[PDB]
Amino acid sequence: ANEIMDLLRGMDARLQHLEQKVDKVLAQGSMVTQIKNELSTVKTTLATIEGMMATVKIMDPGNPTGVPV
Amino acid sequence: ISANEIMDLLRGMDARLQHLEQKVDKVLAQGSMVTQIKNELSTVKTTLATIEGMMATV
Amino acid sequence: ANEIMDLLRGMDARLQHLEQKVDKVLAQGSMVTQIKNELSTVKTTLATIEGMMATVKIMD
Amino acid sequence: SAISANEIMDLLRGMDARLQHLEQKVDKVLAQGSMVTQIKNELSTVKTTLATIEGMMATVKIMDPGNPTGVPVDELRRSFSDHVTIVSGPG
Repeated sequence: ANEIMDLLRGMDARLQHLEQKVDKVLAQGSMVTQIKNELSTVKTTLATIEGMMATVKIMDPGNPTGVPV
Repeated sequence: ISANEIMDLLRGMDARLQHLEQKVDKVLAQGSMVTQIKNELSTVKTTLATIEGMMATV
Repeated sequence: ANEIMDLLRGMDARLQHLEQKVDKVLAQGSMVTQIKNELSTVKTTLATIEGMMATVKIMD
Repeated sequence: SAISANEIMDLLRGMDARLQHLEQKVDKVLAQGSMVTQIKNELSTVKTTLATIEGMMATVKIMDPGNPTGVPVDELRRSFSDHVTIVSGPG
């Protein structure tokens, strides 16, 4: 009779910390979002470096400049 | 009498499971975000690999 | 009563569905491993780049 | 009530097992956020060093030696004679 109710509260309790463990992982996305925001700046600085290298490469006078189309 | 309290606790169980469902769906969404960051960072890596070469010739 | 236990047969069926779905959520392990590998690679390759940058020669 | 008894048996023991797998799953995924914040720090270091190399690259010297010794043009032609299609900037 009452034993089943006892184990029932036991289940409620178990699930209650299921929430906690999950609450933690949901809160783990904080970096994921920031790292995306800052990776945007990493991307633009990378692109600038790549463009500078392309420009210096084509600045050599041995091989003349050929524009696509 | 007890069956009424049991009804309430089991209904609360259902609600708790719905909460877990939503939270873990948000976890799947975070996973979609991390996969986007995956492909984009791979593109960044490939670009950096492409530039290391000119480093010497120039 | 009986109605409640039928509601729990439905609800824990939803529970088996929940665990089935989070089985897919488990997949990001090797995923984060891969992303760690790529960025570490990025770090190593930019190491070479900064290494060759500091030099006495002037670019021609 | 015995029928209800084994019905309970099935409904409870089962969900208990499922929750056991569930707690094993979260136990396995708890390290993902930690390794993520590591990747965060290293990524910040990468951003810092990429920024400083951009800083050094903002100031570079490009020098053309020319023909100082006056060596003949005959061997001096070390250049490709054809237009080469290399994409620069946009493309």
